[PDB]
Amino acid sequence: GAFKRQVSSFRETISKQHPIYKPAKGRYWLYVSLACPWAHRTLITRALKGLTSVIGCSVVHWHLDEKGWRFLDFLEHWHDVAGGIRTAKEDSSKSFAEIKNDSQRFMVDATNEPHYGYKRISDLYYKSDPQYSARFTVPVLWDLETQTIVNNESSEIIRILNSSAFDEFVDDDHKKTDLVPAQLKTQIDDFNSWVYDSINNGVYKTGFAEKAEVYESEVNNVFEHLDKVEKILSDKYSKLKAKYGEEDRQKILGEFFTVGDQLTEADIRLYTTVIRFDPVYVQHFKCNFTSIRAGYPFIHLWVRNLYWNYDAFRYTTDFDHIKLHYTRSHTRINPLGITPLGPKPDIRPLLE
Amino acid sequence: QVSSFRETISKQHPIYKPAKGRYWLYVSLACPWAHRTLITRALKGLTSVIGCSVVHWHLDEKGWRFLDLEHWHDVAGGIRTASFAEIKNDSQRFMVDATNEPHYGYKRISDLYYKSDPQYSARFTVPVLWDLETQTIVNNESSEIIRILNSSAFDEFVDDDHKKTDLVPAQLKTQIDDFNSWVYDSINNGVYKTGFAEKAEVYESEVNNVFEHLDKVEKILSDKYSKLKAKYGEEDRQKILGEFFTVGDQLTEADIRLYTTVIRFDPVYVQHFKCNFTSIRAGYPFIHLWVRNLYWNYDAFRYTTDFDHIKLHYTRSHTRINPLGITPLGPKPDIRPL
Ligand SMILES: *SC[C@H](NC(=O)CC[C@H](N)C(=O)O)C(=O)NCC(=O)O
Ligand SMILES: N[C@@H](CCC(=O)N[C@@H](CS)C(=O)NCC(=O)O)C(=O)O
Repeated sequence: GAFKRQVSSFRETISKQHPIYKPAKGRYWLYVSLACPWAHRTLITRALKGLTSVIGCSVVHWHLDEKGWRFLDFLEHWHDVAGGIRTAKEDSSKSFAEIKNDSQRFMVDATNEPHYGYKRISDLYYKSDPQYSARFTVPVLWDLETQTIVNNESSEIIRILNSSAFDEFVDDDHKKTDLVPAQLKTQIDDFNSWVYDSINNGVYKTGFAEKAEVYESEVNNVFEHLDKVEKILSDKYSKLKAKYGEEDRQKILGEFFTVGDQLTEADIRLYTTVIRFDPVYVQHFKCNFTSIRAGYPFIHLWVRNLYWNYDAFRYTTDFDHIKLHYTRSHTRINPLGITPLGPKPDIRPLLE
Repeated sequence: QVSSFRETISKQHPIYKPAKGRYWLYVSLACPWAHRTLITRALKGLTSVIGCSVVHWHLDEKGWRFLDLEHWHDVAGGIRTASFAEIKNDSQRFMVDATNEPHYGYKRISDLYYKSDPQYSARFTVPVLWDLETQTIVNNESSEIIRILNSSAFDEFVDDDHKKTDLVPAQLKTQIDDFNSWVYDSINNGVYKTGFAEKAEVYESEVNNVFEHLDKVEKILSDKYSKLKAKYGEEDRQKILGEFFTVGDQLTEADIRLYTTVIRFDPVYVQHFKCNFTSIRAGYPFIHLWVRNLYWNYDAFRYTTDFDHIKLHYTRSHTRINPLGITPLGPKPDIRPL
């Protein structure tokens, strides 16, 4: 009773040399859920690379029923870092009891699908390939011209977004931002690989396990690898403390990252899990030896620095979508669909 | 539901008079209400006077169940603590998962009920204070059982130290009763009204109420710690803790009744009953100190607290909360050291 994630089927790229998918403003779209850490990676990267006006964004409802992600039945919204969803601008979730699973609050629960009016993401999948027979996942990077799915693998979408493909369409400060610098690329790929299996996906192999033996194995594995991240960050903090002195908290945080001394894709990919860990994964996926906030001081400093001090993280993080999606959609974990109010707050302030 | 058997034991009682070897206490180690009675039985020196047996932690549709002298007169009926995945719900580890029922060989606690009252139609709860002579239930309300135990009824059969222990001293009775009253509604029962709510509106109301009242207990204890620190100095933790209680400056029934909820809070109520604004260990330092002092320094608390029974009971029995019956491994540890 283990969880075996399907492999994504749409794995193409965008480039000037490409025969079909060439770069342009106003041609590609990013369809996401704000609940989904994989899709979350693509929203952070789109903001950091200055692509919000180049690639529009729409947002499915947080509630996932048996027919898959759905939309509700504007230029500021499409080019907003979170598709215009108002809760992503908030730093904490509030009451949930009055929100039903059929809630239809336009630009709060979801956006529409603004090009074809589709009600289901499955519609995009079947437009691209009428013979598709896998799961209808987010994120989707969509090409308006051919009406196909270019890529639905978040690890590749974020490399496309960071690549030179869209450089003609952004300001030179954003062009220069590089989330996968060559000097760090192999370290980034090494770190990503083990964080993928043991944390990003590890929390899902833990929470979706249907046999307790598999639950126990996977939860032990999650916390063993958080310990490894904590160790990496603790050693890094110690070196920064030596370099700049404990009193210079702002120069220290300016270099306080998982890989190297700059923000990279490694931080983005870890963040989308860690920022969900205390709000959902502890209670809902039973990943509860300890919490980030209580048990992992260096991870907790690192994630708070990213959340509070980087708009691309803060304003793509929607704690209402996060909590409601998991607790209201996973009937075999939470049969009555009651969303826990805690922990409070969703992410603590960065107190010095 | 309100408990049906509400009799007492006393030298004047027409039926139930005090004696050694006459009365029995049937408990679950998972149930906080029954846990109150075990703690009180130990504090009052009654383990040889009043035997104990222990139902299985798993609660199925036919009610609490048993497996098919050193143990009877032990603080926890002889149960010893042995991952959870290898433990199935029908596990049969003698003196680990449960005891038998030694007097009649009954497999079900409903058998005791039906013997006492063949027309019984309510729930088959623990704790049960049983009379071996008449084969009836004397009392099945934990708040009364602990007053029977603390009363003068069994004084002839205990040593002189225990006879003198008074968990409800008259000098503190209005303070104890006041604290017990709101702690019962908002904390002891508050966690169940939260965890068993079937409508989110009810869950949210009750969980806010739980933490609002934990805040009140925390203030009480914070204020008490402040005065103790000034009276003894902060380095003299031993003298301070010897007076660090919820009511007064001595150990009372108020501490006992609070403890059986607080000791279950981080191991289970946070995750399982969604009482998760914060945890005791992370969010309530004075409660946290108070509960560790009782657990680590008082044998009547420590050796009646079984974290395996606690975590397994709730996670394995409540199908509408945890449909697959997978017991979370955390938090680690069950109770932090002192
Ligand atoms: S903790 C398990 C339950 N005990 C009680 O409800 C005792 C409540 C009394 N008010 C008391 O003694 O304090 C229990 O036994 N549940 C079984 C059931 O079927 O409800
Ligand atoms: N490997 C994919 C995983 C994407 C994914 O699985 N998303 C989940 C939710 S976060 C989803 O869309 N699930 C829909 C389903 O499986 O029905 C990626 O990284 O992009």
